[PDB]
Amino acid sequence: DHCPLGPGRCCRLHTVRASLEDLGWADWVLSPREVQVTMCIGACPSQFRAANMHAQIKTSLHRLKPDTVPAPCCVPASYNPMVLIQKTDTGVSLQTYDDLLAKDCHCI
Amino acid sequence: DHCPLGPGRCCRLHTVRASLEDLGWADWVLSPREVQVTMCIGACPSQFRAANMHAQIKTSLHRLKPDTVPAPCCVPASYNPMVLIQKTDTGVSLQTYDDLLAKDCHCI
Repeated sequence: DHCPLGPGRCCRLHTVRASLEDLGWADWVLSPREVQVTMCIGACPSQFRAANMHAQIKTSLHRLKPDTVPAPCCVPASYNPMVLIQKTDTGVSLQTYDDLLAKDCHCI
Repeated sequence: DHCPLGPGRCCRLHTVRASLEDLGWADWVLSPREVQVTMCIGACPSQFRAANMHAQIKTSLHRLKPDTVPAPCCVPASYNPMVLIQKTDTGVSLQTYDDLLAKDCHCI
């Protein structure tokens, strides 16, 4: 919360519409036909949603040695599960996947 | 495991020597005066140490829309504990941090 790069431009949840083809799942997934992928995107400037102590250090070191240490990664803090209906050789399977959709975002 | 961009060029553990000044810790941290900061640096190509399903989705979608969707990012999979001696009013504290020194790295 509060982005020094202007609203929306910092690490936050986005929804990107993807078809089975996009994912490379059209051979094994039957339903759903497309997925609203929740995903963490945006910049990670100083003190923005720092995940932990490591993330603060990363911020300070990147500011100081941009050549050696990269900016912190915008990444999921937690995930939502998803139900996939998949194809088997003789029928169908119903499977829950745990770490598929991003729930929450932080920087590291 | 095997980096498709050649030995050592993918997501792995790097060590960056840093001072308390570098870290912005001169006010509150007393010892040690220098930290061998282990962190996670490098590319995350397709199939390289993908942490979960979400990481695989990011790979797929990144090659379609690299403008819009980021590649998986190199982050700590776990940490090594670090002991810091800190100033308090009144005296000092000796404390262990579990979220400070990266132990190993994966792609998320």
